[PDB]
Amino acid sequence: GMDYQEYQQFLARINTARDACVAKDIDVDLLMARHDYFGRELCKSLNIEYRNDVPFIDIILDIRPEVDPLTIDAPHITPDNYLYINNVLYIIDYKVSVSNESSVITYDKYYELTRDISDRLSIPIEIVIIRIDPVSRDLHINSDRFKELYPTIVVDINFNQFFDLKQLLYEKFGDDEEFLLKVAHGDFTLTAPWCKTGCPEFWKHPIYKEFKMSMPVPERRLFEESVKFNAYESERWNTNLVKIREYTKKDYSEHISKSAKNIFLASGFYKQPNKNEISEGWTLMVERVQDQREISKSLHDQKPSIHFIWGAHNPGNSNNATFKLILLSKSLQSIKGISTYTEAFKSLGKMMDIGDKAIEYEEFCMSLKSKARSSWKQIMNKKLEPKQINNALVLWEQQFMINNDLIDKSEKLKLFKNFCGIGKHSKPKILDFDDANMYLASLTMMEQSKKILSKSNGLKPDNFILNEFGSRIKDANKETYDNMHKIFETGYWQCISDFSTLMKNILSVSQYNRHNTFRIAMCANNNVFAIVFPSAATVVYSIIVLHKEEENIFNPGCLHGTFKCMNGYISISRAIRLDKERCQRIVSSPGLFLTTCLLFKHDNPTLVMSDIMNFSIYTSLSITKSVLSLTEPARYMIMNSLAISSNVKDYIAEKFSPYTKTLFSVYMTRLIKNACFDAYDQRQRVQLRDIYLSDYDITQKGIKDNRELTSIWFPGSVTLKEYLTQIYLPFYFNAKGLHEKHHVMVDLAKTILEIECEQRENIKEIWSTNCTKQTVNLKILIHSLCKNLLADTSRHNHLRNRIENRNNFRRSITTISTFTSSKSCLKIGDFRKEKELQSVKQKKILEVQSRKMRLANPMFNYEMLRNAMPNYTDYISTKVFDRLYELLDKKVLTDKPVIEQIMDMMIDHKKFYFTFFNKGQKTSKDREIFVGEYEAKMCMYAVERIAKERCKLNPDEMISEPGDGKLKVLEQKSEQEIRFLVETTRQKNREIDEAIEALASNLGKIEKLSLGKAKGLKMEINADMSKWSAQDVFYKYFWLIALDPILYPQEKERILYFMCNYMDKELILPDELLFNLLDQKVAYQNDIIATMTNQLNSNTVLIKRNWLQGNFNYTSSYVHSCAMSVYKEILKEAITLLDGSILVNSLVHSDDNQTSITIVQDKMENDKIIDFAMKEFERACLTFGCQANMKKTYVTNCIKEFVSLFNLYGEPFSIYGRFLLTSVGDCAYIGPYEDLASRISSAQTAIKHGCPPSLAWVSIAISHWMTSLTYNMLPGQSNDPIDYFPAENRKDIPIELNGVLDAPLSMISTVGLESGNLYFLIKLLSKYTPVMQKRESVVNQIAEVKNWKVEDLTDNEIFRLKILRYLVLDAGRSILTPRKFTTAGSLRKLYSFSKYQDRLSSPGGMVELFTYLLEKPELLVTKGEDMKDYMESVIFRYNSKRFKESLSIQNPAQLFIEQILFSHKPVIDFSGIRDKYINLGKVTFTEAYRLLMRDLSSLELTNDDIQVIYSYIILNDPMMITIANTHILSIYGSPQRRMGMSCSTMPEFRSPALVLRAYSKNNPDTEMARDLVHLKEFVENTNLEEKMKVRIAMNEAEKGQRDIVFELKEMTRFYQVCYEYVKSTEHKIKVFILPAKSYTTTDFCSLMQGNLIKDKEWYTVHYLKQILSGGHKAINATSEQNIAFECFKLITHFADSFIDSLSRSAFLQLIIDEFSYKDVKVSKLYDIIKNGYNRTDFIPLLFRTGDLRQADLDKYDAMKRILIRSLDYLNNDIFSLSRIKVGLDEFATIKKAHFSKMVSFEGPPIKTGLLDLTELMKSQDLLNLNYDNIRNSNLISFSKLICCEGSDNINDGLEFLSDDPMNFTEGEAIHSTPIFNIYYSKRGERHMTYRNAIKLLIERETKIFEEAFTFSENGFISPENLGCLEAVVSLIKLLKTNEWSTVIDKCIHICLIKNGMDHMYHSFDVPKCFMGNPITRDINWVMFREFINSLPGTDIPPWNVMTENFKKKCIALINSKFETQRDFSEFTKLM
RNA sequence: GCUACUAA
Ligand SMILES: [Zn+2]
Repeated sequence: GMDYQEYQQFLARINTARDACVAKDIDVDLLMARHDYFGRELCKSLNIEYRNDVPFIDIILDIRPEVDPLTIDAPHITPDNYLYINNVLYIIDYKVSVSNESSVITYDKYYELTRDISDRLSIPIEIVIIRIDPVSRDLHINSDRFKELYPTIVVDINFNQFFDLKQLLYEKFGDDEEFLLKVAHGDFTLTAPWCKTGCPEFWKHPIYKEFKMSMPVPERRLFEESVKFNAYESERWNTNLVKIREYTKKDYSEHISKSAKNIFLASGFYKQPNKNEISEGWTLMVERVQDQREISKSLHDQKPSIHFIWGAHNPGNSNNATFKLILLSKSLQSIKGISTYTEAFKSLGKMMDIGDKAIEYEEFCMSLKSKARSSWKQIMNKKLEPKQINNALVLWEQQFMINNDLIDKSEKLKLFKNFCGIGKHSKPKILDFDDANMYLASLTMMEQSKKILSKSNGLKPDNFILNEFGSRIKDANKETYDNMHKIFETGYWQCISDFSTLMKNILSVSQYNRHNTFRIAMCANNNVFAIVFPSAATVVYSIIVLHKEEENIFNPGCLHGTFKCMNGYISISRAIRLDKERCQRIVSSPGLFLTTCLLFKHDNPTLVMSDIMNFSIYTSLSITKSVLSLTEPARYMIMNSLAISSNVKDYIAEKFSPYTKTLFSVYMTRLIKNACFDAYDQRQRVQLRDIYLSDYDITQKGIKDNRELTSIWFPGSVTLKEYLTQIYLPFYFNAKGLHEKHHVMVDLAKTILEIECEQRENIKEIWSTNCTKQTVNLKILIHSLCKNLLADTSRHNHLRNRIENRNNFRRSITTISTFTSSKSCLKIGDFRKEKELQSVKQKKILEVQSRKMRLANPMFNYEMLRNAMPNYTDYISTKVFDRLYELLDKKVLTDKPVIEQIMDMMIDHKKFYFTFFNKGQKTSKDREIFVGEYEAKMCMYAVERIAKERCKLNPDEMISEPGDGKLKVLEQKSEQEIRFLVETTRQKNREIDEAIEALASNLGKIEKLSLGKAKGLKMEINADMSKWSAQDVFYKYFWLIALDPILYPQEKERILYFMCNYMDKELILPDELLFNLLDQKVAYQNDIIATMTNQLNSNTVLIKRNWLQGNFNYTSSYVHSCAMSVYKEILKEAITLLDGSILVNSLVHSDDNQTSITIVQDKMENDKIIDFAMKEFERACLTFGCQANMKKTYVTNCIKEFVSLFNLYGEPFSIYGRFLLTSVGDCAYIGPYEDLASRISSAQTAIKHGCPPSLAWVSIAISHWMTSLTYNMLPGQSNDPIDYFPAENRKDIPIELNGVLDAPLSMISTVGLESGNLYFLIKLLSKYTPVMQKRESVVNQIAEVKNWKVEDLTDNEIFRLKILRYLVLDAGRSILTPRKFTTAGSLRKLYSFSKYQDRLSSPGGMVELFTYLLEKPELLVTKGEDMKDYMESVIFRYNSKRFKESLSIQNPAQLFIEQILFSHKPVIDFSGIRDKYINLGKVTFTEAYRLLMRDLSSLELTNDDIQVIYSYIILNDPMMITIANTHILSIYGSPQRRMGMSCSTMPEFRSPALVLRAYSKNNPDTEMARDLVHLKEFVENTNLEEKMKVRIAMNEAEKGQRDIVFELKEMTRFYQVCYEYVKSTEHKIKVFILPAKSYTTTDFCSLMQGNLIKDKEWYTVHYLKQILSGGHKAINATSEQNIAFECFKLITHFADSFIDSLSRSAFLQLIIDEFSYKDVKVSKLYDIIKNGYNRTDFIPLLFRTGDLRQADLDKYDAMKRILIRSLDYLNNDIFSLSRIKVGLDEFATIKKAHFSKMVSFEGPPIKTGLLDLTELMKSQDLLNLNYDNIRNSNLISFSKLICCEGSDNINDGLEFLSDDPMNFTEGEAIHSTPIFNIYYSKRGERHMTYRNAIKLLIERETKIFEEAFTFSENGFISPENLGCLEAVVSLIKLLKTNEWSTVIDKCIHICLIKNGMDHMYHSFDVPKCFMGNPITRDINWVMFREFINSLPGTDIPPWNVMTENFKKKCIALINSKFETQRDFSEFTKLM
């Protein structure tokens, strides 16, 4: 990026400097260094000459020197650069800054002065100031004339390297306040106050009394003093803040020492995990569980592991519906024996008989299905009636009627009372997992499963996934394709998939399942069936299977019993009562399952594939809560047990509680138990990779991947990365929303009331010194607040200004999202009236639904609560957008500034109320959400937001960093430590290491000195705080508001009052919880809920110290940061004692914490400091009121846990798996494209977090599978659109119609779904383009499109383009989307929806809205900027029936079934499809394909229509421009192993609602005026201004009068398509893990491309031309130049690196003339360099050719006193093209380029004795700049570099190679606790030249070739063998020159030239033996043939296989020559 | 609950 020379000198100046005024100048010099750097590279980007601080009076003299500068008055300014074209002078003053505030100042200053001579000379002078952003990198130019000149400018600039120097300078001097004084943009500017008057009540409040009670009396007054302090009044802002700092400095200075001095007190005794410590924990766990749960040893109490019973399919019987129905009927009737429900199952088969009348079932059912398939809506009013067939009364296809005559009254009861459990109505029941005869039973269940499921399907291993994605999986990694087959083949896959396909059909049936009906559900298996019994939503089902022989059935613990029938055996499973939410997951279980297996097995050959799948079905299908209780606690139980410092005992003895209800759970528990002990013995089995560090980051970082560790869930060995996956991944198998709300509300309530009681009874004291639970070290707090509050205001002065802007404090409440959102909200008051009326309605609807059930199968309160509970404070649920509307209409909210309204609300609202609703997430331990009043939301907003922008300043806080941005931060901080550790070790041990190499004589004396030295120590505290919210003093936060400098006194009074009320805040127990406790039935022994509510009197309990979970994150997080800031100071004083160095780095995120400590020792042992660090860690937490959970907290020597994002020893790594398990049931079930959109987004996310392409593609397959399974769009399904459309396969069917996503992953990762459309257009620009222009930019290939011929194209090719233009372009672009008939639902709670009723009811008032909205069309798309505007927007919104539904929650489970059932019904309205073709009702999916073709065939494809596609898609979006370029200019290079992974940021490829108001009326309300100009162009170029008006203007003559509906609906479309153009998208933080650091776009592109090709090897990427094009106005000049630079940089270095010094000019001269780099002649590139204005870059090149003149030297010398003859003399002994002396010791620079580019050279061969330097250029292996790599290289690699034309003495011929020394890589151990070797590049000695390397290679490798090709006991001598050699090398020329043969020839050649036998080799033709007659050149193939067989061969590596293949090839080939398949008639003609 | 008619 930047120059290396200036970096080194600026780094040294930071250490050299001591005083702040010296450090000041280093910051000033760094600005100019960046200033010129931007200018140097931009001048080449614009092709102009570079200049610096050139006077304006001289700039005119270049244009017109006839008038002298004295008489003509020119403005005396100092511009940077100038240009004169088109009779206009353009003045340049480039500058790099974040804001244009510094640019407009210099703009108007220049514009004013330049006008003095602008009218004097009558030549207009334009000011062109170019500014670039130093982080986001965006170009900003003010000149409009300059915009039209340069359409696109190349800006791949690097500031990343500049900020590295800034970090160093603001580290040493950043602590000193003398340096902070010098950096200022106003010193300190405090903005306008948010309030006018203070708060008197705050000083009176009893909580403020209680605050000062505990506090000491000097502190009491200080708090008074601090609040009343105004920062704007006193001379400086830090008057008070420093004053209170200096008071507490007595106790602080002492307490910092106190903690630090404990380093000597410590011992080598810390909570370390050990086999016994784990064992002890388990035993106390057993005791706990055996009390807390009812332990059972009986095998009848178990629950099903899986809720399914699979049995082998029967191919002998027919696979057809009607047949199976009767088959199961007779089968069920035929059941023989006696049980409980035997005669019940018997009659059920009897009630589904058809027999003779099989054909009547085929018709009757098809009529009913056809009746429903006609209508969009369901068939209402008409009564469904059954038809008597044999004994059964069929109601629908596979639906029957329960006939009360066919079953006994007693036998009907048995089935429903006992078996189905309809009418059945104290510890939990669990299985003893410590019983070996229970663990046995559990193991035998697995042994049983493996015995049956391992057996193959025997059916074709070809399903949609493999059929359509197999190709794209296989090419990524062939292993995974096979792995997939291995699964699909095995009964495992058929078992799950048939349960999936069966459940889909169980749900589909269960929807219309009545109370007098039992339904039958069949699957792809013709033995497996299911019976769905009447449900009293709840699905009641049994799996009924007809397995072959007895016990050829899989029972996981689900089966009721097997039964013998009259033909075979039939088994019926226990009645399962599951919920649709659970069942859904079972349907998507195969996708979950495949991923599980593939992820585990991936690239690990030691694992048993049949054992992975054996475990996987029991996970992917496990829907019980038994499993979650294992999967979650395991993650910590393993990691704790393999960490260094960690408390396992306590975690296993308290936090671990198995709920082993099922039988898999028992087996899985013991898998975990065992895995805990294996960890302890593997702690030291972890190794640390050899770190190849050579300045600016490291490649080959992180942990060593060694397969020495042991797996957890199955047998085999595993890698660390894989071990971690096996540890953490299990938890993501867990299922969401399993927690029954009835139980959650109780346990959530109980906990809050338990911890509040704790505080009420036990915790009384607030502050303390000894450090105790819920206590803060008040003196230490106040100081550490003061110190940080200073540094978080000194580093940014406008801090109060930044808060106002970024959080919209000044603007009206109606603008901020958090307030105008559709989130849940709590309303307080009295609703006893409507709450009673809303309840009794449902209590009647209860009886309504019961009355109807009494007729068919006779099986069978809010008033009470209010009457019973006296002190019941009444509340209600509402919406956040609705509350705002309510508070405005009743006028308490206004257009007053939101903060100004907040301040008043803090003092107005005095009592705060909060309610909780459960999340019920995948975790077994349930999480609560506290949601209270809207009034509260406003208060917390300010307090939290003020802390937000404060927290952002501190780099330690990470809640500030949105998205997965933390991952890179982990890395950047880990790398800083790995570097520091090395740097510091080399700085101390250098004195000792010198003596070691000196003596190494006797080695017995060396060990004495090698012991007594410095010792490295790294450690990471992977923390997790205990009860961050509940067990935390809220009183401490009062001080943060008090001490605050950027808060006014009248604000400070008001903030603290609200917080004073947030102590007397009440928790409302929601009614649903109170209803559970309403019906007593004997109360709880010790009822905590009743205790706190006084035997249930009030529904409110007061919560004090427990500030509610998530309400004060940032606030608490700043105090956390302040706490860890102390921990730093503690250790940093402790390590100065021992005399060494320490680097502590703390990452803070509310409750999740990570703190990395790196120490270089001298005195005491490493293990002492380990215990010391942990002591002060808890101390640091507890001195601030927070307590650290030592249970979950673990410490490693590498690993970093932080928010579950993991960084290893530099190498960042997340659990790629967790995101692949999302693409299964994560969608809103809207449409085929709409579903896939989010399912592929989940796959895109995996790639970010370092996922292999092979597995990435799997998710893409699964996603498609589920997507197509939802709407019956799979191959062979109903809506299968391959026959309906013209196409070969689903790759060619548009993804809008649902097909497959045919694109490269490197595109899908970037854009996705749209990629599939983009690839179909790039395919064309690689088919329908000529030989010229195709190799050039994409832009050029788009110009040729309008010169194509339409007739050339094919049916499919035409088909895409027609939809792509007439449909896709304008309409998340979908065409097919099913519409529903859903109802609005109950919207009574809403106030705002009532005001729509009143405006709809009263006549005229409706139209009045729409007529008002037409004069303000800004309020159709965006919400109002003012009260009325926002309010009336809310009412209009209700117009949409979709927005009315949006505020109601539909179950995705129910939504899923509704898209299956409504697929054969008319759902897609064609009206909205045909409208576009023209500019009936709903249409069925099948008909939608037909009716699309009837319209499509009519449309016309032109040479223009196609050119609109290539404009609107490619040429419009600068991103799509580059993506297409990257895939056309792509040149994939060297395949390499993924050694070093690094984090990389996604690059850039680039007023809202107020602008649209200035479009409605052209007058705005200055910068916003300029924004409308480009908006005018957008609407005029597309011409959508007229197109919209014409569409309305001709509709009023179509309809008749004035339709207000069309007046708006068409006007809204016009404003919504504006929104996307006007309101710009925020470039959110996206981090991709790549094989190296991506600085700029091009770098990112190359590394991204190469990461998503193969799994085993990543590839480095090249490009012919620049890929970064900006549009279709910008059509090469800037793409050419850089090629010339690359070329000559490459050549000069290749020449001075490898070619002999003596003959380097000749080489260059030969290369320049007859050669070409990247299809451009090197001469033309040289001419481009010579005609350029940066010749100073290529001084040594120009001198060597004789194209260097004095002007260049004079310029070069002026950039950073010379003569030509001086150079001519000086460089008489320096022979290099990359370097010439331009002084006494100053050499010239050529700037080295990478050597992976030399392949892009194409010229005639240059032969040098024997070597062909062209082939050395074209070589891959022999281009490394490492001596050892080339010395220890293969002869196969070198054998390409030989021609020799009969040379001699190989030693002589190698004279044309560099006899200059090469660079070797040396490595050394670092002497850390995690001991690793650093490897770096040295310069070797002298005898390490390129020649000697080649020679040593030749010698070593030829010796091995000789002994392999002896074929006798002689050698490479003895003509008896030379004859054999001649024979073997003869055939090689008379056969076929493939690739294997030629190598042998050239190797033999080499070997014979070496031995001095190259005076005959060239005169070696076929011997006399083989040649019958010498003259008559006849060949005896038979002889030759038998000669090849008669060759013995050798088995020495590496030639053993080489020779073997050669022989076979040559034999086969020879035999081929003979074998000529002649025509049968041919010979019959000749003779 | 969603639907169709009757009734206050
Ligand atoms: Zn030769």
